[PDB]
Amino acid sequence: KVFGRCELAAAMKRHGLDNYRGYSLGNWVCAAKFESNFNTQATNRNTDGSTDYGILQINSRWWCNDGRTPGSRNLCNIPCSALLSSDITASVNCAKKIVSDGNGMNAWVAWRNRCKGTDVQAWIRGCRL
Ligand SMILES: [Cl-]
Ligand SMILES: [Cl-]
Ligand code: NA
Repeated sequence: KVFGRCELAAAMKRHGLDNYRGYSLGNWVCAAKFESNFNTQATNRNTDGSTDYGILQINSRWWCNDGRTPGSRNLCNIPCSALLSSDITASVNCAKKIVSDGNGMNAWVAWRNRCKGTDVQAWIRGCRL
């Protein structure tokens, strides 16, 4: 599923990401834009052989199982394919564990490089929330 901007904002808010660990909703929308272009089916292979999955490009080295990332963990206790669902529940629940792990949203490379420190409120401007 390719979400619209305000449609994703609403879904993330319902699932409890607005201000989760102090990260306002626009941070999460911005991260999703630059990680996946709002496409739940996005996948991207990394040099190390791990893969990033879904709307927030959650990586198989630590967070999910894809059966093809040797030595990896599955800290969210989910198949990586669950992160590709049109329902963002699994991705949100896993993102909550990631962002709680010490480094906050810096875990998301595109967030750090493209969202952090910017006017992220722009991402939710005009949305009915
Ligand atoms: Cl594996
Ligand atoms: Cl933080
Ligand atoms: Na894994």
